Amino acid sequence: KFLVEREQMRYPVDVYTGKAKIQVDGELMLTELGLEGDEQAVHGGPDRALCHYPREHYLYWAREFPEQAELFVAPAFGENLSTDGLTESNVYMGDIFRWGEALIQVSQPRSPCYKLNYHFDISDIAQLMQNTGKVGWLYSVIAPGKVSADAPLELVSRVSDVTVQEAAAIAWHMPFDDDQYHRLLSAAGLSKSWTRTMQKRRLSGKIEDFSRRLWGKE
Repeated sequence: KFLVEREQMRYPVDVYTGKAKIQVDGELMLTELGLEGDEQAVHGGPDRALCHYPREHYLYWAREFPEQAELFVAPAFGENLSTDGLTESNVYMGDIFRWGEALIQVSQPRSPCYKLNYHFDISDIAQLMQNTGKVGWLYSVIAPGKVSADAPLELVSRVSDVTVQEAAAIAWHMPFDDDQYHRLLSAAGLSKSWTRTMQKRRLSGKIEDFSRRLWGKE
């Protein structure tokens, strides 16, 4: 039921951009493709304009790899948005947030990639993120506008009943289930690339391979 829409959920947010990303302190324009100054000019660009990573996960990583605990600080995972209070289990697919003059929508769970394995110098960090579901999520930009580190993320519409955690699990943890794929394809706001993957699974009757993405040349 959608009574969360009326609780005025507000989440203070730290903003990072780059071409390691650097913290932005003032206001900046959020365009269709991303934050002005953030790695700008593989289709589906509009669906991955912004990357979010919960600071809660750094606690977990620092405790899993104490020897390199200094590395586990925002924005080590490449995120643009850093917060507390928002995780894969309470963020739903299609969630629409008002952010200053902008409108953003959750489009998919973030997909761990092997580049991460060389960035943290942890050979299997991409596998680890995917296995724990600690991946964060991306946003599509519904309405471009000025945003800032000062304006909080405000949840305004909840329009699906599939959380990021569920989408992540449906994609990478459970065995082939057509019904589950039909369910994920029904979630509002789904990125075109996730629609494609899930639709390809229904027609092929198989789960595509994850080896190259997670391990690159290995």
